Amino acid sequence: ESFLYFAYGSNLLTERIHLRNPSAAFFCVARLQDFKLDFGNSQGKTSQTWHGGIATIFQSPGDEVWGVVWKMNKSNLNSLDEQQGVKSGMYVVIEVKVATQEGKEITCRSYLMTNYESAPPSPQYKKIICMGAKENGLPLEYQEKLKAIEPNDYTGKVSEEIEDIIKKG
Amino acid sequence: EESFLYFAYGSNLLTERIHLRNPSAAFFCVARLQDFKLDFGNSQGKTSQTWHGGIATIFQSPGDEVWGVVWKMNKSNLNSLDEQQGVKSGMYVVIEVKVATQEGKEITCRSYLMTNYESAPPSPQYKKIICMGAKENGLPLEYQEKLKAIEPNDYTGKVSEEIEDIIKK
Repeated sequence: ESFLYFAYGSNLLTERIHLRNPSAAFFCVARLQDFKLDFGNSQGKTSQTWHGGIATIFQSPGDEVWGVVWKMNKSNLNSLDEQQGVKSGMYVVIEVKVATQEGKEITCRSYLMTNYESAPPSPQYKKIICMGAKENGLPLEYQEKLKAIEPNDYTGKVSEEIEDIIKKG
Repeated sequence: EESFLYFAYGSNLLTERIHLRNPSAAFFCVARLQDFKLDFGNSQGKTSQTWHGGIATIFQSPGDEVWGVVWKMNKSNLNSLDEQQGVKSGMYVVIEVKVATQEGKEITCRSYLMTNYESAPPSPQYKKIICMGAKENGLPLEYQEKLKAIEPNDYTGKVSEEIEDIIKK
């Protein structure tokens, strides 16, 4: 009655994933081998939540992506899908096999964009991602990679609830 | 359950082709994937040495559609099907899609698409197999016309004996 979800974008942060998925439970940190992290505008349209490119992954031998595996109730499958804009063509549901630090392979649900234009993330979206990576102890090398991502020059605001999270951090 | 449903849109449209490696696959129904578009390419920049041209993929595109065949397979078959699609070498990723039957019933299916490829026309042999499968398994006649309208590359070399025999009739 449960499934595992591999998050690599803003759902790295516990407080963020809990906004719409309060019952999500931390499972483990894991590595997705032979994928590269990118940021982009799905269907060439900028996210009005985040005001910059949002996270995606594509297959790239030799690259890697680190994330958090969350344990969720299967009753929340449709809700998670809705949040990711699956019907609107923003993301497609994928299945990935990820490696734990104990050398175990875990099968997870995740999401990626299939039609997008690359574009840098807003400062706020980058910050939330870095906050989640730190909170859940992703490898320091990968945290440094995230910190090195060049943001766009958006100087406006995102939602109050998101801005509050950034301030508390 | 003991079984899973698999949505084919490329050479696995043809019963004799899918049965080469998946002999227990059973026809389930014809179905439409809304808001995706069919394309052909060289995944990871590599030209298929089986087909000698671009192979089939799909990507999100509002207003477009892809018709295909839903196959019922045993869950014991999952790992094999993945291996066939070169998931571990980055050729395709596993997706979940929701498709509509010709009676408007929604079905949840496993499928595959490329995440990193260069667009390239299919070989005549690969096109032929796709068109044969579409006709054999009853895809809508207007979709069959779209498949027949695909411009192939100019590959007129040798293909595998198995492919050539299928094509011969």
